[PDB]
Amino acid sequence: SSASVVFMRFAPPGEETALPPRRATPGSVAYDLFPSEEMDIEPMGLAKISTGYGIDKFPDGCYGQIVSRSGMTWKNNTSVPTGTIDVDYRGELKVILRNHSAEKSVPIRKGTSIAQLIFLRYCDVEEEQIVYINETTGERTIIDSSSK
Amino acid sequence: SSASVVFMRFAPPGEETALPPRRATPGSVAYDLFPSEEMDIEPMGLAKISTGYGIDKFPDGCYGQIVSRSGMTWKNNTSVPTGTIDVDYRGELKVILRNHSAEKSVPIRKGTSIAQLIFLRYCDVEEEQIVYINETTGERTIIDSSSK
Amino acid sequence: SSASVVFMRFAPPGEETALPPRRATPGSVAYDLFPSEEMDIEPMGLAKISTGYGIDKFPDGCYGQIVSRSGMTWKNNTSVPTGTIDVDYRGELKVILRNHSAEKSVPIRKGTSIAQLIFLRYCDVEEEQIVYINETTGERTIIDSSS
Repeated sequence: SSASVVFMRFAPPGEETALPPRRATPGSVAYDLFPSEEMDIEPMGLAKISTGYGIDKFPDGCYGQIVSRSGMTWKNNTSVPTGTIDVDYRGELKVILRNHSAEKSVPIRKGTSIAQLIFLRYCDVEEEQIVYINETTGERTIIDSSSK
Repeated sequence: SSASVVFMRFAPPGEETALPPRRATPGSVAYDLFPSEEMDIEPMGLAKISTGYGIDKFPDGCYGQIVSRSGMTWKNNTSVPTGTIDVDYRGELKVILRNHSAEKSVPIRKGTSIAQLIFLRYCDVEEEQIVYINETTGERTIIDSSSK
Repeated sequence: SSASVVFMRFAPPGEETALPPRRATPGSVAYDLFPSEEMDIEPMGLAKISTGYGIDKFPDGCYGQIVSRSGMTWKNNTSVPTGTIDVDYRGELKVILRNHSAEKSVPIRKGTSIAQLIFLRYCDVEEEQIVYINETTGERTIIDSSS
């Protein structure tokens, strides 16, 4: 279970949907994400693209980070401004994609990947304290504290 | 100590300050960050927003990465262009926020989160080497090496 | 092996190249990257800057993430829109840098860092399964799986 992922398909079986998150090969860090629908992102535009899938099970100690693909960033003048997926998120992954071109539109197509997903190890903090420190004496005052 | 964090409050107790860093849900991988002061980020503007807090103690094997919130990115046409917090950083966390709108200003308000902070596991490299590969033999030549 | 990195220098010894990747302080989580050549990034421009180095060996369970430098971002109105370095990449690291200024050009200079590189712990997925879950009853149907 330590290195296993379960993706949740939103569309009922039998219905046309996006290509599933596909391992990027050659390579080992990313999954390619695909769009459910086709569109053209206008110059300076910001799009929210549905991928047809959610993460049902994350690998242990990992959350998901949606990142831009190098090719499209350079070729289509794009970026992925946000992409932090919490371990409790059950909804459908949606890629936020910005077109930085003042002249060209970005083609979003069924069989072509729009972004990558990486499973990064993070710390799920168990203990937290908020402290105020006297800048002259070094004396500490606990503001508040909590356990998870 | 392995999963514990200590935040340092810059404002004395009883003084006006930003809401403290806080995880919104039990599935939250990131702490929500809040502004100390209210402002309006002009179109195309880049702001450095004070959060009222610093990190006094990091969890073991982790560093702080400030990332954009999805809501704030989509609703206000924003991005967080930088946010690497080194384990030796002793100052107040400041969020760098870009407003991509050519027409609308971004409202920065006291009770509304501007970004989030993740504690990511990184490798604190102990041994490093620069190598040159001889192009006739394939023989590796150590240029330099260092220990931490 | 667990906490060791090997950088590969592309330029021959004796030839002038970029300053090597280096951590600024003992508290640095990232290596400062430097450019092989000098250039000026025009307003609204997107540049692909060669660093003179590649990663020959990654630390165990790590990949390379190129991220923006704080002073460089705030001072020169820049960003690093991409920077995922897969563990199988042996080529030269190239920093993708966007100039957001509509008026000022960005000076790229030999001794000045353009970005930084972090070695982040990731999961190299061994098993993947795509499943359809009924909302009625939590009944699961494996659509596809791979190892």
